[PDB]
Amino acid sequence: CHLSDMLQQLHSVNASKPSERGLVRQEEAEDPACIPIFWVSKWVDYSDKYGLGYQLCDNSVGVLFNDSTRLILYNDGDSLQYIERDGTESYLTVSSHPNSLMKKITLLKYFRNYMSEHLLKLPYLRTWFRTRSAIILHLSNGSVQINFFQDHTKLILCPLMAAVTYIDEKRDFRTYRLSLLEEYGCCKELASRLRYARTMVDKLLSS
Repeated sequence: CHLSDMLQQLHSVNASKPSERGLVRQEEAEDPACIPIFWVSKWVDYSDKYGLGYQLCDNSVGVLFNDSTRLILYNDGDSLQYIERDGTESYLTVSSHPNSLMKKITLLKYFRNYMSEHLLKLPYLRTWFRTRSAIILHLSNGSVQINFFQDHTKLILCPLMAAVTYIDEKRDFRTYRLSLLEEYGCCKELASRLRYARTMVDKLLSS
């Protein structure tokens, strides 16, 4: 996928100014085929010398550690992917009891347990950061997801299908083709989030 493609998809929709229209026909911009399969349903920020733990919507879990390593637990509850700092991927099982990785497995079980019990609502978490408005979550498959704190509104940007999922204040899950947003327009809310999203993708590109 790519952030560059995303930035342009957002510039292009934001340039269309989709909320400044007589008739907005947002429903007409929905495309069931862009409905994403993966997104982050849960996250825990323990970036104080542990890291960021998360759960995808298929109940897999992952954590991006502070040492820039990542450990991914598939939803079978056993299959691990471990990604070294340098990008090198190995596959193991929790049950195999790999001693070099027990501390991180334990942190992952901590995150997983915490998330099952205390939060509601394979690509891994490439980068994230926070901004007082949102957490921004960039998956390895190119998706970026911005969760807004005040609202609990969420955007799942999917650059392979030039698409966006927006989760309303009402928990409505609606998927749009960005170019269809250009044609048909959308509400001030979505438009304003896509504006924010674009600045967020600059920040992801910047690093």
